[PDB]
Amino acid sequence: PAPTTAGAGWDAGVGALVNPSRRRGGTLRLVSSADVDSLDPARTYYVWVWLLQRLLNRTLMAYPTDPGPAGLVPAPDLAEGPGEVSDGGRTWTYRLRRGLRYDDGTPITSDDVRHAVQRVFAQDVLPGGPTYLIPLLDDPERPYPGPYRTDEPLRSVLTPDEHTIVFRLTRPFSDFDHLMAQPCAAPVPRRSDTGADYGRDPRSSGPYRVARHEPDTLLHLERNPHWDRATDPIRPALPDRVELTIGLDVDVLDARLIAGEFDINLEGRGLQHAAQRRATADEVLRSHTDNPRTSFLHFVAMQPHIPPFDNVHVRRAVQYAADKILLQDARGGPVNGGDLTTALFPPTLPAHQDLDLYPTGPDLRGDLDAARAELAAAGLPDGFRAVIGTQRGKFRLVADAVVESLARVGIELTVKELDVATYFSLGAGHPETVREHGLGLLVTDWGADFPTEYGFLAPLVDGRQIKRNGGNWNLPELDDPEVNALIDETLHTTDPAARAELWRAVERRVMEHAVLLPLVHDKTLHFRNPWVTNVYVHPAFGLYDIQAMGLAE
Repeated sequence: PAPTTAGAGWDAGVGALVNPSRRRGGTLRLVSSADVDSLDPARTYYVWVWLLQRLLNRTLMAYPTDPGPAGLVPAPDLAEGPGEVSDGGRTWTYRLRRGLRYDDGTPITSDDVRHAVQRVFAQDVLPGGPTYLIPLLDDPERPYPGPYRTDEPLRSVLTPDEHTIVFRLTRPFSDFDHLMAQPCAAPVPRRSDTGADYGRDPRSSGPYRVARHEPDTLLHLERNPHWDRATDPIRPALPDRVELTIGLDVDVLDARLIAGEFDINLEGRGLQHAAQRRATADEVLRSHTDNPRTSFLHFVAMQPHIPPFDNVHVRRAVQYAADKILLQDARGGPVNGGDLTTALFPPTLPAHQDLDLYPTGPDLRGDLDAARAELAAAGLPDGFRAVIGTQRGKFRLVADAVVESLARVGIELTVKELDVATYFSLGAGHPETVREHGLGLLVTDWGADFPTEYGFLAPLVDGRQIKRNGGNWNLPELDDPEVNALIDETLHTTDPAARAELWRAVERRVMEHAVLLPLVHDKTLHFRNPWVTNVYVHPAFGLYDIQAMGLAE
């Protein structure tokens, strides 16, 4: 077992590969506290299921098997090369590898990739996954109702032959290769598409296929006999079998993982408190632990639609009066509370910059003089009363720290807790709920659906991205024409350097608005058993790249 033999070392799997091997064979024993949300590649919105999909389904482009920065750049998978860009970022062409096959022996064609993309449009039948493709491909003058309501193909997607696909976008989109790397764009052959029931028997284009799924119990994967190693530049497919055990209590999971009963935690939410203190204190256990950034941001949003947060000076007062140390401690500090940040972008993104418009004093505990001056500017020199929205648990601890911070300048907050399960769909993520409860501040965390500045920041601040019916991530409902225009400019800017500078201007303007108070960039503790080969934190996921792993002889 792990506690008896020292491993590769603390953080050895962060930016580097642990225990490299090409040895095939064995059963990779994975564990999760939760069942998959879906086995339909189009209907999953769990990061760890996207990660699992790297074993089950290939895509035109895929994140490469690389612990370094190149891991963030989609690489050719089913396509022979990266997306060919024409029409100023509006037209994307891919050329498919020939003779590739699904697990049933049938051919993979460009029609199947179009079909997969078309499926996303059938939100009445296949809800649950990302929908970035819809506005990029839909004609507002001639809406596409999905592939079940019409057999006429999407007019923005051409398949001139069985090995060519052309996407004609409604607007320039610099990040299209990223969209083609998502499981909702993995080919689905229409012949096998059972619609709402697809997850019960999905086709596989990857090295593994579903052998058995028992809800809340297990998921077993076996080799796909028709997957061709010589045609796949991404996947080493080392284990003969992958067995996921599902439904364990989180502390039960950690204990059994550390004991060696499971190889790796697939769900990847990190070690819980008890195992955190155990692993970080023991020299042998430390050697089996990685402490990566997850690329998630923990922040507080302020809503101009809820007075007095319409006033920029109220919002700046809150930023200045934030006790960043106390807030980090609420998040797991002093030693496990992520990485303090005064801006939004994670350091993985090119546009990451030094930006601290509202410094909190020499000890980072708040500039109360500056906060009081801002309150005076708002016509509220003695403070005011407001409500902060949050979840039960860790979010509540953060909310309490906001209450404590702001009370120092006469901002008297009470806390409104919202249901955990629907927090993003019907809680903080629903504009009507925010108004109903008068939630001037909201505690949340956020991770991009793809590792780019657009993926990270646009859902948070782009006026066109306000979701009025729920699932909203632009909590302040910022709709600044200048921010929107800058975002549009990045999307057609070919030069990565010029694009980064534009994104820096976006972030600066957002911070000028003071609608988002950055707290920390989240970190996590992953435990790796020493007999697992090729363990590394994938930079696009903040989780180990399960598909790369094998077992030692």
